[PDB]
Amino acid sequence: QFMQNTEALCDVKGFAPFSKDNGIRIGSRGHVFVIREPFVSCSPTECRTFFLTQGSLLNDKHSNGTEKDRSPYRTLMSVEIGQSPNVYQARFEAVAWSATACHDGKKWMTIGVTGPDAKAVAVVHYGGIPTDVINSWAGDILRTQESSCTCILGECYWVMTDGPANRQAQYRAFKAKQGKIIGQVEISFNGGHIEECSCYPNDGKVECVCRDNWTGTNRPVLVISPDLSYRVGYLCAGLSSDTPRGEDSQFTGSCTSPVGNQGYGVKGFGFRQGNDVWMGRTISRTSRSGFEILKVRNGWVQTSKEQIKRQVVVDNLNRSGYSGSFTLPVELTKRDCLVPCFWVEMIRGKPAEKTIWTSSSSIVMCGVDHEVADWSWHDGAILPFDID
Amino acid sequence: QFMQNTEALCDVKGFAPFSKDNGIRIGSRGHVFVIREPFVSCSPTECRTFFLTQGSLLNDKHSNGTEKDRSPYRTLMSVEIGQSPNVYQARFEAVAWSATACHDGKKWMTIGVTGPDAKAVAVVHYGGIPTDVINSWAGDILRTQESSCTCILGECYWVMTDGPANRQAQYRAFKAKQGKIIGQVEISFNGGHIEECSCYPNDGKVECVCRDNWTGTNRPVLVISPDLSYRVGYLCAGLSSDTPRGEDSQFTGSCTSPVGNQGYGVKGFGFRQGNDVWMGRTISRTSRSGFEILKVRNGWVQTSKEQIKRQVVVDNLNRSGYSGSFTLPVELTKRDCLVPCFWVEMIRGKPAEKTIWTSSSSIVMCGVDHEVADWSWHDGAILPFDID
Amino acid sequence: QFMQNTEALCDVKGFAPFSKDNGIRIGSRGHVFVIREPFVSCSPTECRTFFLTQGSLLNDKHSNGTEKDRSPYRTLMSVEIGQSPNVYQARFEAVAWSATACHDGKKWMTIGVTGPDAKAVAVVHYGGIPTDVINSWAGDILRTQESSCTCILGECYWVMTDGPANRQAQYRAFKAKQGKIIGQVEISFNGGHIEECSCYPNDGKVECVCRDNWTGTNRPVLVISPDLSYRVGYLCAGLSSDTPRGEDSQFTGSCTSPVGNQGYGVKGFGFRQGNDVWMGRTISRTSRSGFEILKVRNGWVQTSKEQIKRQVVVDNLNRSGYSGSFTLPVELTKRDCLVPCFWVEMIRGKPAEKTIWTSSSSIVMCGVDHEVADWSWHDGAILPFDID
Amino acid sequence: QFMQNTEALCDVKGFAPFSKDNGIRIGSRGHVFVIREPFVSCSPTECRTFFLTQGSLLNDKHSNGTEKDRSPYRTLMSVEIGQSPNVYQARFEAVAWSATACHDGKKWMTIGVTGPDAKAVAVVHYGGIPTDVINSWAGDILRTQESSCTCILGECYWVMTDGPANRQAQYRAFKAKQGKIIGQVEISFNGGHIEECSCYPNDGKVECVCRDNWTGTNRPVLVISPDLSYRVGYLCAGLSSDTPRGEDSQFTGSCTSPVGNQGYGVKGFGFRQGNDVWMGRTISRTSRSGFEILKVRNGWVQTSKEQIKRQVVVDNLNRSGYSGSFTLPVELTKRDCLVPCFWVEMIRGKPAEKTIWTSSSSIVMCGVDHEVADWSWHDGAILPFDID
Ligand SMILES: [Ca+2]
Ligand SMILES: [Ca+2]
Ligand SMILES: [Ca+2]
Ligand SMILES: [Ca+2]
Ligand code: NI
Ligand code: NI
Ligand code: NI
Ligand code: NI
Repeated sequence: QFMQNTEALCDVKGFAPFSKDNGIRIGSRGHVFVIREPFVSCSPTECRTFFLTQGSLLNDKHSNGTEKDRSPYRTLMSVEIGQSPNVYQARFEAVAWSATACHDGKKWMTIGVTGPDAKAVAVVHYGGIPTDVINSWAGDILRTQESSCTCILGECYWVMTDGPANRQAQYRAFKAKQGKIIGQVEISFNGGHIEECSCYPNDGKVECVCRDNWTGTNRPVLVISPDLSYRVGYLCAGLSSDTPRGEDSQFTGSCTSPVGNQGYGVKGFGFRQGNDVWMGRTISRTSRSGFEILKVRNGWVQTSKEQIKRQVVVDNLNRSGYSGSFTLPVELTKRDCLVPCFWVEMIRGKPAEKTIWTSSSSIVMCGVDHEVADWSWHDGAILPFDID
Repeated sequence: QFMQNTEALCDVKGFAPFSKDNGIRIGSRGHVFVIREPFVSCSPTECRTFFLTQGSLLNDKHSNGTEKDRSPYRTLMSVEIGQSPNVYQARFEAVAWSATACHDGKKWMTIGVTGPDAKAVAVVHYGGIPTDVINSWAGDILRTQESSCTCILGECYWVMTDGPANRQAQYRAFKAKQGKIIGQVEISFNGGHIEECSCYPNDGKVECVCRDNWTGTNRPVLVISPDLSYRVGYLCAGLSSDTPRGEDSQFTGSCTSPVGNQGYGVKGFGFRQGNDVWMGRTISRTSRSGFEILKVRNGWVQTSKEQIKRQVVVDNLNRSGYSGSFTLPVELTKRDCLVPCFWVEMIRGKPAEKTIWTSSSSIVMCGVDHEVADWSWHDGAILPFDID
Repeated sequence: QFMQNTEALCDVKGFAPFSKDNGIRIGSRGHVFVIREPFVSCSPTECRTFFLTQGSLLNDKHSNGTEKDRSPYRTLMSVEIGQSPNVYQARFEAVAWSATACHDGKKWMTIGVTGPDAKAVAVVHYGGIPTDVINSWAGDILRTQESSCTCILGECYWVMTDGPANRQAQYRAFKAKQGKIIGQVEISFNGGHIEECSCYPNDGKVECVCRDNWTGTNRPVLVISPDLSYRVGYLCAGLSSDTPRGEDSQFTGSCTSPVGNQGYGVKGFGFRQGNDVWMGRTISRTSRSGFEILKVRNGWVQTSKEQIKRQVVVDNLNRSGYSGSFTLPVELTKRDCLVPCFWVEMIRGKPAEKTIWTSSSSIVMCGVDHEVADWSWHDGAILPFDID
Repeated sequence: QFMQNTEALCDVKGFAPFSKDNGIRIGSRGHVFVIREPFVSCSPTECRTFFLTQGSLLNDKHSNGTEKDRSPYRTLMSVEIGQSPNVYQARFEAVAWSATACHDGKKWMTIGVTGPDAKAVAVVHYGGIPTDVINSWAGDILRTQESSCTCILGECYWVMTDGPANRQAQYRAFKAKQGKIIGQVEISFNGGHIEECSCYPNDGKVECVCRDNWTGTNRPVLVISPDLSYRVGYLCAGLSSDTPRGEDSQFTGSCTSPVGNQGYGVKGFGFRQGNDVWMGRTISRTSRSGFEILKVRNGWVQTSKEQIKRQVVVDNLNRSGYSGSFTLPVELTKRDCLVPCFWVEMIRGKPAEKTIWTSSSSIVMCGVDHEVADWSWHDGAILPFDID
């Protein structure tokens, strides 16, 4: 049966550690893919970690990072949550240098974007075979979320961008049923920039907190209804959660406009909690180091600076990276609401560290009814490796 | 339940990337079989990649290519599509230096040919056990498709050759139900040569596009009805798709006779599209380099040179190899027609490259309702390897 | 359906070898986690071995034992009983430096304790996702059994400790249904110390034989009824089974008080047999070497020294370690009673041996209706290893 | 449902290659157990290869053959037929230095014998847990078939020996239902010797062809009825099939007595075919080299030398070893009879070859309705290995 996913998101007081894969530590000797962009998504029976590989293993010469990011070797694969991204437990999903995946209650849908920058092809897989495609509509690196898509009542939703990485681009949201695209909508967002959306279901809609790589240090927010009407703006909260960003003191929030006048960014996430918001961010304002999650009172609807909870997940002495959202389905939790979870990618290697390679491992946290103590579930690998 | 596979083949405007296994890159450090002849076939639940191994792994001394091609160590194994042919995910299928496999809706049927050249034995497996055999009828390397066989209404069909590789041989098509051979027919084809047929279901018949290793640079075409009546000829199109071949300018097609007066060949494929045809070929006319797929208007029925679509899958600077056909079953696609897919083997190693070994990896494409941009999903391995 | 587990424990005359994983021997070349605290628990279909890893493999530099025992890399994983704790067969369970696990007839429940010593968080997983949490209530290394928990009539029971390792601490027993905590009770035990309980179902109650790390060389015994009323004392038998302990000659048992005036201890177990008891212990009184199991007449209820059976499982020349209890469910044995089983951890490496690492392998024995000869199923690995 | 296995064995004209695992070749680089005594047995869904390991891998120092054959590290494990005995695909079965296994239609039964030579314990597992035991009854290396046991109508049968390896011993046949021993019988066989029986179902009885290690160069034959009445004698045929043996010219058969006055032997097999017999033997009379299978007219009932078929499976230039029998169940073949299959172990290493280790790989053949050409599916590994 299809997952309804029409329930409200649970209001949570903290996040409990779900999984830690230790992939880089293991890959010092084991056979582990060099990966990037490792997200989690769940079916009615299990949660899986998805990741992009280059067909190269840690401590092998092919892990040499002299390739294009968007190479023809790049594929999407998956394992059970908490398993390292190792060769012998991996499930193939799609050829892809950009991806999203989600389960509709019956089967996995996966979208893998590959091909040339001027004319990329996004292939939709459903149940482990190709079922449809979207070609680039604007001829400039068609790309998508790098996290879980969202399925509601048997229809799956995701967001894609086509255009410049550093100025105005174009943004579309898509809807599919059983791997067949059955609707889309252009997102009108002049002056704004959307990349790498982290989405989740809440009250029968798809809520997304994305990345502005143009001028914004605050995050875009996009809310999509099943008929593909939408609301688009910025996360109202008077604290910024992109990286790089300015000091909190110097920041005034906006519900409507990018604030901060800085380029670049990092994939991140936020969860609406009635009118409040949980927002993730790196502890460092300038680098992808540390990770904390903050609850801001009325932060979804006002430019509030009223922080009511804070939890540290990775200390500021250790590397973080992308982060993203997903939910636990009711068929697993038996709850009356959808439980919010997030993952944090912890990047290791070049250029910040003296290795020839770059990969990442992950920590995954889920929302609970209790406050949880600060700690640091950092990567733990000792670099350099033998191949270096 | 048995797969009907009685539907027409879908008419497609292009092919989307399905899978890429990166097996050779992975096998630089991981434990991956040295393989040859890697085809894909699908059941109602999944597609699998089949391959021939020697019981030797990449970067080990046993990968030393000093063996007979048709050795007693050669076996047929399989993995899920997109998985590298690695030891720890592999399913054993048959002892075999020539093979074919296909699913009838209920179980996998596999045919593995092994034994001496003068008296080979082809063992039919059904459901993972031996169920029947065919001994050599002409005493000269009994051999078969090296790609998916075809099942229609619970009966499975395949083509075998027994005789010379470079002049007139003998050709038979077989029919089995539940692993028991229940019919066969001699294919009368004087002046013609059939090897390594790539077959697929279309409108309740088995259509095959094969390899002429005697004098033809055009491909034989064989159409088999369930009562084992047949039509045999050559692919009518006024472009040749074997390798080696002549220039397109110098070529005039024939529906009935080999054209080009050249020996040797490569396994390839074609799909009928009403009266049109999709045909694969290496980009190089002389070597197994590059891969393109061409749609020719009326090319199934006339000696047409009217090319209406072209798609590049592997650039001419990279190695290709065998290629073959399969279809996606209706129980997976939910379509009203059978979706055409193909795989391309990309060979690496000796003698063309300075290694002691030879193996291959694969790219798999499936037909879609959209044109897809040219690109190159080439192998990507950096040779030589450590063992070299 | 839920496991009833309301039957009496079987009365057994000896123990038969169930499994031996040879994990350390295998890990000389294979890819095997460095582990600690490897317990067994069974579902209606299978028994599994659970273990704590650091994300490091044998013969790799990360196995270097310079880490905190309670590190952020420590996780709980599992394999089928008798499989080595290898990377490619492992199932992720929880982030954890202390753990317990058990099956309720429908799904696995796992408890993983992680976080800082002053404020640890115990996460309850049910069916492979987080469902609840218990934070430290006394701010001093919240910790639990390191063996199977016990499920009766769909409700699962376990014991935790929070407080000092060498003097009076606090002890609580918990009850959960479907991963939700629905009851708890403070265990009043002044002058006593409880760690690392080995529990099993017997006649509809949870019987536990634990470790006193404060002053006792005899083992605490805790009996929990489903309404969380309890009885707590010490194992009556006039033989002591902790390590370190004194000579049997110098020992007089007590049902109520710690005896022996020695600190430290080892996780161990005992099984009630009507009024008799099977008790495990190291053969050495001073070190974790050898393992024997003794049946004492009336030893559950009197300070008896009447030994009626003895079986040696690991000779005194070889290293042992922790040991723990579990039962075989009726849905597997088809018996009218619950069959008692135990595992013995065999520790290898530093500091007792000259290596940089420490890990363990296991032997598992189950109760049978026959006496079984003494032998030694010791670890068997030859140290040092290459990394040393 | 239980397998009936009450049908007659099929009369077959030859044997077709089923599987070849190439385990030693693979283990040059992959992670493969050093094994001995690799037999095959089948359930209603699949055939599996069972094998004894020492917890040591090929090309590792623990493969050093300085251990006792009957060591405490020795365990029984299994993989799908045709898979190498590799770590990451292996299923644990039992602690064992002697073993047998078979499926009753519902679950696997396994018997593993371990413990000391004077007092060994044979543990019966059913459905992956221990269910019963047999202790040594004669105090001298209790041991069993090292091949498939036989299940008929839900009851499983096997043969064990306890006593001297080179003179009169004692022999018992056992019967179990659902892992519980429910009957046994002493086999009266004065002047005869029974080891390592190869058994199969035929017409509702268990037929066994065994090894005489005392004075016989002909093989014992034991036929067991479900009520544990039995007939015991020697294989009547006027050709001998043990190794070592004398020349065929010098041999006269006997239905009742050992012939040949030679010690030692090898595990082998034979199949009754009405009144005829298929018998396996090494081609060499003095060493375990080559393997052939002979059909002798009236060879089950008379001292016939009328050879009517011969098939070579391993040439005389290559090493063979143990061989054993099993059948394919009707639920797999859909036949009206039980199909006979056999496996041949091919031993490599010390002392015959200059390595520190000894292991084996296998070829498996099944009976078919056609004659099959001679060939040699020998091991293929190139010795010595790196560790040597
Ligand atoms: Ca930004
Ligand atoms: Ca040709
Ligand atoms: Ca103590
Ligand atoms: Ca003999
Ligand atoms: Ni799972
Ligand atoms: Ni699948
Ligand atoms: Ni199992
Ligand atoms: Ni199978």
